[PDB]
Amino acid sequence: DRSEDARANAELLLKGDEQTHKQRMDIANILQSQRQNQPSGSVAETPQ
Amino acid sequence: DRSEDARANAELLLKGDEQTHKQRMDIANILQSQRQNQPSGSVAETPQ
Repeated sequence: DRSEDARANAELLLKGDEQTHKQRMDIANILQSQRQNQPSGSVAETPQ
Repeated sequence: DRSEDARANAELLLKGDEQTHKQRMDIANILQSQRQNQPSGSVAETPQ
């Protein structure tokens, strides 16, 4: 059991690992294009 | 087990380490360009 409990342990580390990356990369590109579009809106004007 | 539990221990330290940096650098540059664009919007006017 403790054996498989340790087994469940990397499970948590999976979500951790996996979804940490989720965060990381998601916001990354998010920021990126945001700024690209900022440059877009700097050449002219955002226009609401 | 406790051995591999210690093993899971740096796992947490990984996300910690890794994603701490995520934070750090992300917001860093975030702030940076924000300010660059502030200078952009200071020369003229943000224009909504």
